[PDB]
Amino acid sequence: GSSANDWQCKTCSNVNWARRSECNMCNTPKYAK
Ligand SMILES: [Zn+2]
Repeated sequence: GSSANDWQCKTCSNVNWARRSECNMCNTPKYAK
């Protein structure tokens, strides 16, 4: 989650898919900030 491809949730700190739109655990949008 430091490369512009695979991202990491800001809530659970778990990396979803290498291009997911949102978290499946927290339902956090990719980058809602
Ligand atoms: Zn999450």
